[PDB]
Amino acid sequence: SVPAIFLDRDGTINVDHGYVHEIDNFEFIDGVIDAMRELKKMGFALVVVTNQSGIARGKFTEAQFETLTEWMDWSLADRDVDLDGIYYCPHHPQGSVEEFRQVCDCRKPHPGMLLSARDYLHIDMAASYMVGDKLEDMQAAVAANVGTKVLVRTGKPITPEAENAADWVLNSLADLPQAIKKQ
Ligand SMILES: [Mg+2]
Ligand SMILES: [Zn+2]
Repeated sequence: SVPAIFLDRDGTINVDHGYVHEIDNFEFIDGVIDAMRELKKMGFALVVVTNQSGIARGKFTEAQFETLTEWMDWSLADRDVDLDGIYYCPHHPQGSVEEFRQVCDCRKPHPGMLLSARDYLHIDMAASYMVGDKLEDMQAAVAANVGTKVLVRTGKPITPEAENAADWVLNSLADLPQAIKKQ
């Protein structure tokens, strides 16, 4: 029913400084808020799908993630970017925090989060995009039938394996609207 842009968070929306969990260490990457507003204007739903194993690691709590996520959601809404959904996976099989220690269906490369978003927001997966900086993001997208897999260079220098699983490689999410328009 609606096309969406699925978005990784660290390395794609914010600079990945290391288990980011505080407002004062959350830096939006150049041009992404403007690009996101334009993607909403084009008609795309926007959905964040982020692995946050820092929670399972005990680096920060689900409460602190919630606080930072609320701050981010407000900051975007206030600049006219209303996110359609925000999904996150706090688990890790070796988690030190018992509550979050498990294999799950939501940890990318597993496509769980994308499937839930799909069912909840009625998303046309074939008309959608996944944007992220890691192999795991592109593997979750292929499992979820996302039409275009986009890798960005704003986080981790990509690996050849992440490149192989992607359809496009862009410098940044900032460049996605133009890249889509040229289609
Ligand atoms: Mg990332
Ligand atoms: Zn999970």
